[PDB]
Amino acid sequence: MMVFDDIAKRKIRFQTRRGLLELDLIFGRFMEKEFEHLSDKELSEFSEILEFQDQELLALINGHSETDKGHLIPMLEKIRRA
Repeated sequence: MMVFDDIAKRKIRFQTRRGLLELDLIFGRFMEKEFEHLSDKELSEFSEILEFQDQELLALINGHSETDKGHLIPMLEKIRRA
């Protein structure tokens, strides 16, 4: 229901990081670039995309996995961007 607090902050990260170095690097700037602009509301979506694993995420961008949510369609564009 559109939530976000000091927790979401650590959450965003606590969620990221996995068995993907490159993916671990991306987040570094990706977030600092996105998460920085990503407003509380937006941060809500990030969790939706982040929810996915590192592999899936990467593959996703590559066009491997799929997304059963149109709320990420946009987030992917922006996110995938950074």
